[PDB]
Amino acid sequence: TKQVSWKLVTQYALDTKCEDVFLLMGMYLNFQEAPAACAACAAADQPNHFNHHEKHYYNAQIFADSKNQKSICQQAVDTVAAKQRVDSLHMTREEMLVERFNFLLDKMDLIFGAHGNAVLEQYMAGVAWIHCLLPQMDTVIYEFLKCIVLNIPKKRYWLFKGPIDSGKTTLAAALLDLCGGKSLNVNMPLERLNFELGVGIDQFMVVFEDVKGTGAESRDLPSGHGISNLDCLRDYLDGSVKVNLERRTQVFPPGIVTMNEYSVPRTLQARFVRQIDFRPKAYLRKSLSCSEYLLEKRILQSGMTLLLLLIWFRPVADFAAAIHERIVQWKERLDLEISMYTFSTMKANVGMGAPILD
Amino acid sequence: TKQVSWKLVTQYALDTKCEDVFLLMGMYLNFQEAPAACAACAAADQPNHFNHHEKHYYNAQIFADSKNQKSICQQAVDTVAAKQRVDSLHMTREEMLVERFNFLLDKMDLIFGAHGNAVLEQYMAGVAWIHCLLPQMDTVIYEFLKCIVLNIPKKRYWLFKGPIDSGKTTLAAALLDLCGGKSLNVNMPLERLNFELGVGIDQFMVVFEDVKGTGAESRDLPSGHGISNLDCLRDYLDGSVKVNLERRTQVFPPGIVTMNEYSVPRTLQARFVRQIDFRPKAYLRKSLSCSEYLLEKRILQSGMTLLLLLIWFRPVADFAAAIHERIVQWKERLDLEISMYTFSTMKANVGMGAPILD
Amino acid sequence: TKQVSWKLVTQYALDTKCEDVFLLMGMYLNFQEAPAACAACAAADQPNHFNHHEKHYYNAQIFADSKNQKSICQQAVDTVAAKQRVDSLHMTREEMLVERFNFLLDKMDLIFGAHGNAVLEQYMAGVAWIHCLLPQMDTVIYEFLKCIVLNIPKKRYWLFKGPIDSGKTTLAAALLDLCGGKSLNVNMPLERLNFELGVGIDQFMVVFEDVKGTGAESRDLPSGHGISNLDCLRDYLDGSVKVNLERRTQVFPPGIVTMNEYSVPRTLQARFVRQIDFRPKAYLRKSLSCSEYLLEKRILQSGMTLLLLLIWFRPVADFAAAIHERIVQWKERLDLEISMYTFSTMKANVGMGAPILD
Amino acid sequence: TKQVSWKLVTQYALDTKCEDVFLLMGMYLNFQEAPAACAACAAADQPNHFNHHEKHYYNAQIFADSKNQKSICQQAVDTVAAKQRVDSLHMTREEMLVERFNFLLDKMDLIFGAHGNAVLEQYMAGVAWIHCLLPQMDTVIYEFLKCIVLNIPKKRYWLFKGPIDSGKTTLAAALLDLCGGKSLNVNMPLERLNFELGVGIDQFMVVFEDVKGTGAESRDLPSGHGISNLDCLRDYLDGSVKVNLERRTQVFPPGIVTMNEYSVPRTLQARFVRQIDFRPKAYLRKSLSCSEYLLEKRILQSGMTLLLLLIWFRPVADFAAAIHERIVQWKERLDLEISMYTFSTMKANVGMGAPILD
Amino acid sequence: TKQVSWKLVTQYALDTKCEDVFLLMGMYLNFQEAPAACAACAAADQPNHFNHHEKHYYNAQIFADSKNQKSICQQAVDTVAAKQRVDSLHMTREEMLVERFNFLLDKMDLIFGAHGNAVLEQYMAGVAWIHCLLPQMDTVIYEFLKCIVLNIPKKRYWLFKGPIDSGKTTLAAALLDLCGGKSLNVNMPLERLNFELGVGIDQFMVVFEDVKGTGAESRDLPSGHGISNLDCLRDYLDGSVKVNLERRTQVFPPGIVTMNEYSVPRTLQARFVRQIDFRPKAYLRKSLSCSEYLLEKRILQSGMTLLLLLIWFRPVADFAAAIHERIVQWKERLDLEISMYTFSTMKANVGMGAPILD
Ligand SMILES: c1ccc(Oc2ncccc2-c2nc3ccncc3s2)cc1
Ligand SMILES: c1ccc(Oc2ncccc2-c2nc3ccncc3s2)cc1
Ligand SMILES: c1ccc(Oc2ncccc2-c2nc3ccncc3s2)cc1
Ligand SMILES: c1ccc(Oc2ncccc2-c2nc3ccncc3s2)cc1
Ligand SMILES: c1ccc(Oc2ncccc2-c2nc3ccncc3s2)cc1
Ligand SMILES: [Zn+2]
Ligand SMILES: [Zn+2]
Ligand SMILES: [Zn+2]
Ligand SMILES: [Zn+2]
Ligand SMILES: [Zn+2]
Repeated sequence: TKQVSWKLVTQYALDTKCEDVFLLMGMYLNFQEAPAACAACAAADQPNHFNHHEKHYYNAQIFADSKNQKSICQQAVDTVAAKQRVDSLHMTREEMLVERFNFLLDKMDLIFGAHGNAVLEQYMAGVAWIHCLLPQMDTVIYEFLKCIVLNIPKKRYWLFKGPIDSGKTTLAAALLDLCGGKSLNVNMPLERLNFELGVGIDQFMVVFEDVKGTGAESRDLPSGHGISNLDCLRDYLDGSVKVNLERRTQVFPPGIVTMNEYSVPRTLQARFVRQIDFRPKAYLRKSLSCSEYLLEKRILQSGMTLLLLLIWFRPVADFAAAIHERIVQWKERLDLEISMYTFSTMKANVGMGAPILD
Repeated sequence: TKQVSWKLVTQYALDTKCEDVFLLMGMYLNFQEAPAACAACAAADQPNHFNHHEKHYYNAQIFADSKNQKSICQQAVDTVAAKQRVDSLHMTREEMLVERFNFLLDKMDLIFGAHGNAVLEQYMAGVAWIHCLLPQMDTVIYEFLKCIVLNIPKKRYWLFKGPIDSGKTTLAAALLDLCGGKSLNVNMPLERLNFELGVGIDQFMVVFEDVKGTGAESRDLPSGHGISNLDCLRDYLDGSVKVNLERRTQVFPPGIVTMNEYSVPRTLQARFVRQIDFRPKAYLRKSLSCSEYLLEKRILQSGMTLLLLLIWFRPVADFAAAIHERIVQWKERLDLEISMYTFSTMKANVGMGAPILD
Repeated sequence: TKQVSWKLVTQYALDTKCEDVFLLMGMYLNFQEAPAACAACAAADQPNHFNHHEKHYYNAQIFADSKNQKSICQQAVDTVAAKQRVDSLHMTREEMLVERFNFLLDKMDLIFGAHGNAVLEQYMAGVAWIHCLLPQMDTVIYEFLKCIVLNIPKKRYWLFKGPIDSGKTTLAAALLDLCGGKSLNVNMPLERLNFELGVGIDQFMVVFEDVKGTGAESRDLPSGHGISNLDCLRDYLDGSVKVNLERRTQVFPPGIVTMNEYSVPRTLQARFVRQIDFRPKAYLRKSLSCSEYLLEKRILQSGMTLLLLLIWFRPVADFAAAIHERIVQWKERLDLEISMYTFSTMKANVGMGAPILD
Repeated sequence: TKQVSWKLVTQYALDTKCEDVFLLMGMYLNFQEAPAACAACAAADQPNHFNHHEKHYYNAQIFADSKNQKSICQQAVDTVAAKQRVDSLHMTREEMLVERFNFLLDKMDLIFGAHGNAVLEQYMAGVAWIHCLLPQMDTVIYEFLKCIVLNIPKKRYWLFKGPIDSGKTTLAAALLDLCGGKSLNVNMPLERLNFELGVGIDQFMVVFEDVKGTGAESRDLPSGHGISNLDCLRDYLDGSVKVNLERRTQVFPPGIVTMNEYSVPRTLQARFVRQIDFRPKAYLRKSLSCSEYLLEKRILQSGMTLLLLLIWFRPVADFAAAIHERIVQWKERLDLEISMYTFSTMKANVGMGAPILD
Repeated sequence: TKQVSWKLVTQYALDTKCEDVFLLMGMYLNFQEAPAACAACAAADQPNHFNHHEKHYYNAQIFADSKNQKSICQQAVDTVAAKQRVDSLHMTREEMLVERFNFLLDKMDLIFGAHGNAVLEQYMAGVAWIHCLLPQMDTVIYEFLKCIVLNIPKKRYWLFKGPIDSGKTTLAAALLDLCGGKSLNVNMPLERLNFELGVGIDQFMVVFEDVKGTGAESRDLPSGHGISNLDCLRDYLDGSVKVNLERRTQVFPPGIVTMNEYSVPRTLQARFVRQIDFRPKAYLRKSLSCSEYLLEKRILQSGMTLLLLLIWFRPVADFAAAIHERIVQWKERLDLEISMYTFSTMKANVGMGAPILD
């Protein structure tokens, strides 16, 4: 009998950055049918499927007859975690952000392409709104990325502080996506916290989302163990030394802490290089109600939007040389659909609390 | 010696959407006896058995001699979870509702068919009662389905609020079945909650059934951690971002929250696009007591009844093209047994608190 | 077919002191490509890769085709833990410190070498600052190392006591790195403590980092179970007998306890042979702000810096004979870049709170 | 291909009483190199290595190529636990103490031999100090050993009661080592206690080290669940019946309970056949400060010292016939280095709080 | 190569009623040496070894070379648990007591035989003391055995109530041994209790040893959850129905409950068919102090002593026909060493608080 090439199954896992055994099992199996008569190949909308179907068709036919499908898939997913551990130690943080930028760019190529469905002018309308949320937003995003790549101790955490629906969550969400980090919850007690800080292992950045304080109940704010728990994690936030995470020994990743208006202890405040104070501007919310497509299509919280922001505002030099061809081609695509004159118009419509696109 | 085709066992699992190793083991084994002399084949009431017996008879004879039955079955059930992960990412939410609609329709074909036992006029009597429970109920159900398919953030949760035996539970039950979601319990403390929110992984929708509040004990209402727990799950309900579920990383599924008359916090209230206030109407309960067959046959809480409601009221265009032939044939079946004139009569009998069928 | 030499995979694990299955899996796999056309070989910056690529190229080609990659890697990592248990019993504590010194020295050879990026004069600037933090710092570090090697009961624990940003943490961090120990947390309750003291198994030294007391809340100090927990661990700290650790039976390793200004019980105070009282000197902090490169490059907390301190100040006799050639060559490298005259100048700039390097 | 003799790996485990899989893996592996060119063989200081290297050289060469090293080692360690269970039932308690005495004697042969480093006159200086700690100390140690071998119910527990640094801990430590028992902690709550009493399975004796009471906080004594927990363990201490230990069903082993000056309940006091009241004598501590080598070399708490005490004081008849040749030869070794006249001088120096050796 | 007969290893496990994998591993291994030159065979004191050595010598030689020793032993121990489950359902309770009686009798044959060490007149001295503890003690023991065999609901529990050192514990211990039951602890909270009641699965009888009450602290009695926990276990004690034990579904075994003088609730008191009130008689304790050999040799708490009591007092008819030959021969052995005249003398010495044997 024939024998499955585990190495080739493993190749696909690597090529698609598959961290899911089950997803790899069903994804590989869909490759057993003939590509010449394949509808998902004809549709050309799942690159993880149409770019790989011809390469894995015979191997997937063998795989379909295996008694050992999960075991083959476990080794593959394990090779992915292995490749990840290698890079977390071998790769420079700039090399890691380029790798992330390519991910968003591949996704962008697809959804804004021939077989995609997303509308670029809608995302550009989003870029405008985002650029209206803070003064020098292009520099605000750029300084954050630099902050994360450099990852300098006591100078790698940004605190987002504002009330509900003031942009803080959305910016944190969008920045987390742009970097490709993970979101943490520190409102649980010290006991369960150690396994939750483990979600930080081999991560480029992290966002401690919606950190809650105490005694602020008199202000319609929930009491939580967040600020106290974070106050303890001095070694984590500072990143002067390597911490001992459980779920590895490494410098805890840099990122963002988001919270409502709670009192920050003197000690926890000293842990932030930067504090942005988000406040609700009536014009921003009115415009969004008038531009419903943004919320409906989850555009604002997207890293693609923030990559698009940066592609629009920054020269090719402001990006890594390994991705100059990509940026350059995306700059021409933007030029086609939008001009600096019409981009300022978009922002003007935001100030007027009016629909961003006319 | 002969060797079992795991692929063919796996095929059956897929074909019947089997998520149970034990059920697949006993189901496959029943196929070892000769179909020509099979009583369950002659009875033709278990489609999962009579549609598959001829295809798996020789393989099941081999399977019956295997030392590795659970392992063969585990791979099959695993292929099912795999196929599920693939779709949760690849399939459109409309494609997922059609897949569900076909499930209810296959069940309907059977129980209302030659070998079935359920009485269609009894289910139609149920459709009437359901249509009497709310103004524009056809549009109420239709708007919910659209809500779920579109799955728009801050605009994907419906709150059902009413006292005991006022229709809220039954509608939620029936809608949950129609969509094929799961039911959750948030009255437990924050600690056990995380594994319970895991019941949400790869689900089309969810119903947080019987959410309890506090201090309402003075009103014969039980105290519970429900409303507070839900108040914390802002990121879950809104679905603006991907949450981290444990039992996957995904947008938490949309659905319904059901509760008795408890005070809803300003923050938890802002999470609902729609709030339906169920109140006990004497005529509805009297009619049901007069129509005992509905409760006895679990007709009201059935998605089949709500599919039947929609087949009765909506034109073929209001359904997906992939299921037009099915709807069309079911429309002719309804025409045979019921007329618009007699359907209004059914509703008239409900208003009179009288037996729905005469 | 060909068969992987597990012994050779195991060899690499030993040679690189790999305690990580995943890291060994991805590290071995990177050896499958041809060394002659290998970019990581041409770059010559990952010694764990370029020193081993030619030796493991054919074996890694076989490994790449294995179905048993994790199992092969588990045996290797297990041989490492085995080799560690052997030494913890067979090796003299001086032999263990030399082994550690070689580790820092190999790292130093690389980062200060042809393919390295670190700047030696920056680390030397760090040596200066460190030597300004305490009187007779060379003798302070030297006495600690002797303390650890000798590991004499009731005379093997040093207590670092000072406020935030006074050098205590940094010295403890740097000394921990120089020895190659682990850091512990005793602020958790007695229950979870036993598994945390397990982090001490087969360790040369340990640092109980940031031990918290009680009632000192009136002084902006957090309440913690640290001092009480440590007060109980008399048998641990003294090291007169073998304790029973869980995660082995051994003398608990010696080291440091660091704490803010909290009251030390009479009994816990008797457990320390030495107590250094760190106090914030304005000139030290001003100079560091003026020398940002130190903090940015994590130089102060490095054992490499403290090895460099000792290489600068101590004659070849003050080190073990097994590493005389290394010390001697590093002494010539330092002579080239720095003189005693310019080293005193560096210290003079520290006293002036001025940039250490001119 | 060649095949490893598991039986021979198992033999080595038995021969060295190896209860550690990892230690056996690294210990066996060190035997793969040629004994003729082996430095650890030439050094002749690790009997577990030099006595076995020639016997396991070829088998270790095979072992080095095995894919199944941990499994081979697990069976070996399991044979050790098996051999232990056999003896705990088959061996007489005198046979078990001889087996222990041989262990200390083999260790003594080595460290006081050609390749050893320990100084016998230093240990003899220790014997003196120990003999000064209690009247008729030779008879005190002898009566304890008899107590343990006979293991008579309600007459097998000795309570050591004294303040910090009064000899109680050291005697308990030394006696525990002489017998080869284990140390227990009963200051934890009843819940975790059952698994901790499991440390007692197949043990010759146990020491409940540093048992704490309550309300004695007014006397600078820590509150603990020790005395109460022990008060419950009537069936354990008495040893009239077989208890049900969890980690076996057996009589709980006899031994010592050590505590500071806390009130002993009437019921817990009735459980002790003997109570020795240790009190700090200024001369004993002064002499020890003057003889630093004792503390530094962990001589006092050693069973070797107490075996040496007994070899010095007791005639060959006072020991088991199976070890008469060993005792006799050790008696000649002592005669060479020490006389009764100079031993009394050592004790005289203790009374004077002066260095024991002149 | 040769292959081990697992069936024969399994045979030995059955033959010796081995419930311990490790004990079976070391016990089987001791059979590898030649019986003709075997010292344990020549000694003839371990029947589990000398009766089986010749039968398992060749198989044990094969076993010694196995890689699969624990697995072979696990199947054997499993066959024992299997044989036990079979009997718990198939065997009559009289058949189970005979099986137990044979166990004590085999042990008696050995220790009172040619190679034994126990002195029969010492055990007979014990029989006397035991017969002095209660009026009609032969009938008291006999009625208990009948009680246990019949196992009639609400009429199968005996409550032993008395203070410390009044005979209650010793009688319960001795009766538990005679029946071959297990001892339980109900002083723990309801949570851990369910796994502890699991110790009752496939048991002939159980003793809830030292059950503690509350509020009796004013009487130097410890507070405990015993009496309350037992009060809940109505279905357990009564044995009218089958309970659901966890560690099986069966009637919970009958036995004894022992407690100090605590108040028994009306409901818990109704659960006892019999209550014996043990009180300290000065003559009984004085005699025991005068007969130290009894306590030292654990004679009183032995089932062998109570079997010996019954062999002395009861005619052959009072025992099961399957063991008449054994009883008859033991009756002749007793006749040889003791007469009714000298047995009454023994009892007379007990009343006088004098040494039982003259
Ligand atoms: C409904 C509910 C909420 C809405 O607002 C938003 N929803 C989703 C994401 C962001 C926003 C807003 N961001 C800002 C930032 C600054 N000033 C005001 C706002 S509002 C809009 C409609
Ligand atoms: C016994 C117990 C309960 C009953 O009522 C029901 N039982 C089962 C399901 C639903 C209902 C009702 N729904 C409504 C909705 C609106 N007004 C009144 C009702 S009563 C009927 C009989
Ligand atoms: C910002 C934040 C903190 C800073 O100080 C430091 N940071 C990192 C590591 C060490 C220090 C200091 N060590 C000492 C020792 C003695 N006197 C004063 C100091 S300050 C400097 C800038
Ligand atoms: C430092 C710290 C403690 C010291 O004492 C000791 N250390 C280690 C072990 C034992 C002792 C002592 N044993 C006794 C017994 C009776 N009277 C006095 C003592 S002191 C000595 C120096
Ligand atoms: C020491 C400690 C205790 C002792 O008594 C005992 N020891 C062990 C087992 C039983 C007893 C006793 N049983 C009874 C029964 C009735 N009256 C008095 C007693 S005394 C004897 C010595
Ligand atoms: Zn395709
Ligand atoms: Zn059939
Ligand atoms: Zn290379
Ligand atoms: Zn050697
Ligand atoms: Zn024998």
